[PDB]
Amino acid sequence: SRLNRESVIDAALELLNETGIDGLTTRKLAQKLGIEQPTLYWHVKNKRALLDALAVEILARHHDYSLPAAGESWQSFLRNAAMSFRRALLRYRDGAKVHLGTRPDEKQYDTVETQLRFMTENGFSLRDGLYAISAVSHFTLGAVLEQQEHTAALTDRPAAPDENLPPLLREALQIMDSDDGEQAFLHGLESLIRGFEVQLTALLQIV
Amino acid sequence: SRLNRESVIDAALELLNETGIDGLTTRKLAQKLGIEQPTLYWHVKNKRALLDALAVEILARHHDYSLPAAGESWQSFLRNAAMSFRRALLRYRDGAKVHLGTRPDEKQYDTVETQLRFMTENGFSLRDGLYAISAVSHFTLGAVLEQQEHTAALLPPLLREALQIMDSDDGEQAFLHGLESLIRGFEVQLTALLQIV
Ligand SMILES: C[C@H]1c2cccc(O)c2C(=O)C2=C(O)[C@]3(O)C(=O)C(C(N)=O)=C(O)[C@@H](N(C)C)[C@@H]3[C@@H](O)[C@@H]21
Ligand SMILES: [Cl-]
Ligand SMILES: [Cl-]
Ligand SMILES: [Cl-]
Ligand SMILES: [Cl-]
Ligand SMILES: [Cl-]
Ligand SMILES: [Cl-]
Ligand SMILES: [Cl-]
Ligand SMILES: [Cl-]
Ligand SMILES: [Cl-]
Ligand SMILES: [Cl-]
Ligand SMILES: [Mg+2]
Repeated sequence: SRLNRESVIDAALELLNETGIDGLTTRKLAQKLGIEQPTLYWHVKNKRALLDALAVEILARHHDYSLPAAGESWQSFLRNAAMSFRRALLRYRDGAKVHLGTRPDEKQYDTVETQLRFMTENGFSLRDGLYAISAVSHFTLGAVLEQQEHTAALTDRPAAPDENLPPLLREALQIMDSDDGEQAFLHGLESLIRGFEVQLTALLQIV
Repeated sequence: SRLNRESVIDAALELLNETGIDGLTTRKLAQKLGIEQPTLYWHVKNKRALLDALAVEILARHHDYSLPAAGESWQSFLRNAAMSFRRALLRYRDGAKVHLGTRPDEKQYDTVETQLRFMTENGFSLRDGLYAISAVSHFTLGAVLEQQEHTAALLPPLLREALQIMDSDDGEQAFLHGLESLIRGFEVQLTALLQIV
């Protein structure tokens, strides 16, 4: 079939949902596109190049709240960006692991520049602006990776017998498995934003 | 060599530092222990069983702050536990990746129960206590994973100055700053009770 960049990325993302990141190979991608391996090689050098392109493409296509709206608060921007980032990572099987090996992308640098500009215009030092954006990224990626890797582990092993669990852990596992982590994620996200605001408003005061 | 659980884990952790998690295989572990693969199989069924055990044993060996001190505040306990957890994950190559997706083991049940109970004794519902602990875990894992990926790997104006600041250390500054933000947010939520906040 067609081997323009867009068609190859489309095929590879479909293959990722079929196999997961560990099972995704250039050999399987060639099969899916109906070509020989040295044909594919002209388009796609190796698995690493393929993953770098998927990582960038997943955010380009599906992370559509990367920029603040006109007049938006920095609180609302971090909340909206975090929810978008999390949705984008959950959209594909092992998506967060695909992201975790992104390369530098010039277009992602212009976006982070706009986000750091926005934070500093709203009163953040460059340091505190970067720390806030980083913490939101770290928290969000950590929450998604724990959801996706736990799913991936239920593919291989089981989950331990319920009847030796102490009571609060039993109830905690009931709560953490009652959704895809969304309630926990949204609650932690409010805690993180409010922490940042207490720090911003403190200026040089002991806090 | 010797294939008691402890010797196998010792060998697998040494191998992890050599290869990383993707490169860690039962075949390479058999080589390191000087045995054939079907000997290893008697002791270690597969990579998933090995990774599950390493996640547990890394914390048993190196996570020294899993329980509150006598009289400690929940704020100080979360801070101390998060710093310990991060140090434990940084001790081995791809340590965070080893942890991801695991759930508490039966050997950890008493510890993690005491952590949950401790939060409830300090005014949190089990749910809100779990939400706090989970946020700390997710933030710490994310921060370590980004530091371990930068190791594995190794501009606009504000970003350039930000990269100077980020790479003047390992990640510890950004980590500890975010951790204070998360703790303070949990406190603002706890102290609000049923007030709009
Ligand atoms: C309560 C645990 C839990 C409950 C429900 C689902 C889960 O996935 C977990 C965990 O995975 C926890 C950990 O891994 C700990 O790191 C964990 O296992 C642990 C420990 N063994 O001392 C910690 O220190 C905890 N943390 C870093 C402060 C944390 C546990 O609190 C949770
Ligand atoms: Cl073509
Ligand atoms: Cl194209
Ligand atoms: Cl689609
Ligand atoms: Cl491949
Ligand atoms: Cl707003
Ligand atoms: Cl032996
Ligand atoms: Cl032993
Ligand atoms: Cl293997
Ligand atoms: Cl204290
Ligand atoms: Cl109890
Ligand atoms: Mg865990």
